[PDB]
Amino acid sequence: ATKAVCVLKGDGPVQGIINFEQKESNGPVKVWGSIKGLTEGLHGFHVHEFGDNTAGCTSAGPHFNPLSRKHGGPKDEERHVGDLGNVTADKDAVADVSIEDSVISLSGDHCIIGRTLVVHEKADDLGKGGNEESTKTGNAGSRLACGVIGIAQ
Amino acid sequence: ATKAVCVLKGDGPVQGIINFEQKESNGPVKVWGSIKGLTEGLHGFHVHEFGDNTAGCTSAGPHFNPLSRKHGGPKDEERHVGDLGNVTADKDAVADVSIEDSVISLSGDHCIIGRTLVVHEKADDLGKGGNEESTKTGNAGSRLACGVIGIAQ
Ligand SMILES: [Zn+2]
Ligand SMILES: [Zn+2]
Ligand SMILES: [Zn+2]
Repeated sequence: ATKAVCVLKGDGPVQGIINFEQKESNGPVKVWGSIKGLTEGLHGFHVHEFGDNTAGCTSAGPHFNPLSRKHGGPKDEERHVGDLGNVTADKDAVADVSIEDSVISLSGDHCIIGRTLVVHEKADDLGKGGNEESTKTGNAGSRLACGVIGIAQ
Repeated sequence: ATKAVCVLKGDGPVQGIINFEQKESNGPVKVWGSIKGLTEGLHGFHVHEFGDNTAGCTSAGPHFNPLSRKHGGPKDEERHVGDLGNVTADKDAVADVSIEDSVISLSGDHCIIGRTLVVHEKADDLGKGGNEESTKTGNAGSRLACGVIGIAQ
């Protein structure tokens, strides 16, 4: 089994730890952990292309999209590899993250190791929004916290 | 070419940006950038195995050592893949980093993407120090700053 880990940090109150586990090379990736300091509601949750934090989360670039697809939700065929949908925060400002995804990987051309995980200001509309930006970013707003996805023990 | 980047952060502030560039997978990696907030003298400079900064630089584990070798300097045949020797800080507290290395890579089994770059408290004795610790850590002492090595544009 392969494992990875990401420490989310930013300029404000948002911080988290996210774990990745892939039992088999061809298999789904379990994503789990916790994020604190979030407003109640949905927050866009994406793997962005670059593991570049030189200028904070802006340097991470666009959604990781090795197959040149449009933006969607994790359960859509038409999605970026990086499209992990939304995490949900309650009034406690905590999002408990528990995802299984078949499109990201910890090896090969879908590999997310060395790329950046970002949690966003607003909801990702999963490409179903009423504008052009829906099909590109999902209108999830600014980047609250991010980290480079690293190889774990 | 393949490129990677690492933001070093630690108490001080010890703060640096280190760039990696590899023209070809069978070629050397150029490593360059700047680190500020260091004491004058040599500081051990290593790639550690895990890109895990969960509990700070300690979570990164030992020197990256995929070939099960002993610790050495970058010029030694007998070294860990992660053994990049020392960076030198002047009285200005700045280390200007300019390294070329044939053993690290940005792809394959010696790939350092998703691992942690660490700058150390003391000099790495390059395995010539003559105690047991020399052949394992190089006696470079505590971890001042670290970051996960990410894929760059
Ligand atoms: Zn995003
Ligand atoms: Zn997307
Ligand atoms: Zn070593």
